[PDB]
Amino acid sequence: MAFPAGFGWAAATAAYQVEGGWDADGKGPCVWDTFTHQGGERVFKNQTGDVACGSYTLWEEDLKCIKQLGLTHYRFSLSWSRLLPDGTTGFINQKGIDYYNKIIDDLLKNGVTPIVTLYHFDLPQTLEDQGGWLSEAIIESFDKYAQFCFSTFGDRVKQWITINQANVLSVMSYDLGMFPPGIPHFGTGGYQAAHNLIKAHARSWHSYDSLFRKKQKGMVSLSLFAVWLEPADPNSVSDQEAAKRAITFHLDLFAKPIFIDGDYPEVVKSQIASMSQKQGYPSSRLPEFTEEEKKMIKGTADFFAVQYYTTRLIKYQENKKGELGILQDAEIEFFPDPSWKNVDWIYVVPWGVCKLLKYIKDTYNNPVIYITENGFPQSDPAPLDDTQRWEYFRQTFQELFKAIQLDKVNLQVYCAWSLLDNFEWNQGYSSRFGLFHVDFEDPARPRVPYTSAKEYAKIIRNNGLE
Ligand SMILES: O=[N+]([O-])c1ccc(O[C@@H]2O[C@H](CO)[C@@H](O)[C@H](O)[C@H]2O)cc1
Ligand SMILES: CCCCCCCC/C=C/CCCCCCCC(=O)O
Ligand SMILES: CCCCCCCCCCCCCCCC(=O)O
Ligand SMILES: CCCCCCCCCCCCCCCC(=O)O
Ligand SMILES: *[C@H]1O[C@H](CO)[C@@H](O)[C@H](O)[C@H]1O
Ligand SMILES: [Mg+2]
Ligand SMILES: [Mg+2]
Repeated sequence: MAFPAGFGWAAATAAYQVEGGWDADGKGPCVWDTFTHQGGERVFKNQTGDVACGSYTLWEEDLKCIKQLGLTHYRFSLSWSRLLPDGTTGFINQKGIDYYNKIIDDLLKNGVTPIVTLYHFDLPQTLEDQGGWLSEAIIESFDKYAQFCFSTFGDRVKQWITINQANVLSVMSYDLGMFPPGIPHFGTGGYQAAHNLIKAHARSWHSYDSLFRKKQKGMVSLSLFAVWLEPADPNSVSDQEAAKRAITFHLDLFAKPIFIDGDYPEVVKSQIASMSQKQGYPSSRLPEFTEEEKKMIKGTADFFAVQYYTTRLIKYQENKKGELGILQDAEIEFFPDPSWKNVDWIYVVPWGVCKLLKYIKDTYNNPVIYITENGFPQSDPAPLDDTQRWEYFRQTFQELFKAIQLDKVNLQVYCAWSLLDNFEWNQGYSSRFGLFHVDFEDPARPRVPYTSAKEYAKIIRNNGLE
């Protein structure tokens, strides 16, 4: 199984998950600083990202890890609150700029291509206090931050992700309220946030296109989470339609407007409008894009950035009583096949990624695809000789080769989540996704390879597997 010459082999981190230095060098608070400091068991053992992997202090150690893997690409994110403590360019933290410039320069001198994310679940607290993604004001704040990032780093950075996993963010932060600001708004908050996230992405893309592209010649996208979905009963038409409709709801809701025509999928619009009307709302809970907005949003992605971990089965579930929520709007229930293995919510279903990549090829006119996340967690404490986990990786890579060679999918980058064991949001340090083990009890935060790191380096070196 030889991959295309020039295939990108990457690993990923995110600012709040690895950096620490949460209040170092003038850095402003982000929503996770506030959230984790409030405790109340919203996070495993009230843990925080105050220190995390200490990557703000120990970049050199991450670089060693990157070099040892032989990565061709490295995905990391910029901390908005580190660069602009209040969210705005009224005050620019030069130490923040110097830090990210050092990363970029170090990567490039070692032949590693940076894949840089502007924003990864970590809004400056000030901007959340002004309504976060539920308010229209954030669109301009994000655009200006994007312009600042392009101007500062765009002479060396050519692959950009504007917003990490916008679909999950809208649900977790604003619908379920599992993430900060932590207020549930079942069936309203997610859609209101999604509408603004899509517009802010589009605004930032046009800023890049109109102001930076001619000079810088890079490309810009946003990353999206995708769970592959199959009908629970394969002979049930209602289950067959429900599985397709649930893909449309979680993935195409964002991808269609941005990649196709600047509007939501029709089934999303009709389901939500119809439910909202019977529920007694004067408007659909899904905010409409104006005609000017559709025109702005259409064609605002230079490649398809997707994130895959798992698959689920889907059964139709009629919302007879008009219950409020996204699952109820979609009229679906999800669950795994009892025969599947799992580690946490990650049920190991490798053929899920092949099916997904085929779906993207067929639905989004054969785009360039970067898989910016894929991986497997281990429970803490985790064995260094992680042979079982590595087996799940190998199986996944066989499916990637299959998608490329059989389905002719234009997959160009595979990126493992994560380079490092890190702060796994509400799970804290109890869920270990890293190719490198990190000791969170030792003040030096030493990195040590898992077997997966060694085996993944072999894959990269051979540009494939047997
Ligand atoms: O909140 N409510 O009062 C309320 C809401 C919905 C309702 O009917 C349901 O409407 C859905 C969308 O139109 C149909 O897909 C479904 O088949 C039907 O059972 C009845 C009452
Ligand atoms: C803990 C389980 C998480 C594992 C990921 C699987 C998620 C399954 C969701 C199916 C997509 C259905 C489309 C509607 C989105 C609803 C999102 C939500 O509010 O929960
Ligand atoms: C509001 C519009 C968004 C449409 C719904 C998108 C749903 C995205 C899928 C949610 C999966 C959550 C992943 C986290 C899994 C976990 O670790 O618990
Ligand atoms: C949550 C109660 C608010 C007090 C009621 C005044 C606001 C009425 C207008 C909103 C109508 C939609 C209510 C949701 C109905 C439902 O989910 O079934
Ligand atoms: C992608 O998924 C990983 C694992 O859940 C998470 O830690 C990242 O922050 C997210 O972008
Ligand atoms: Mg709403
Ligand atoms: Mg990404």
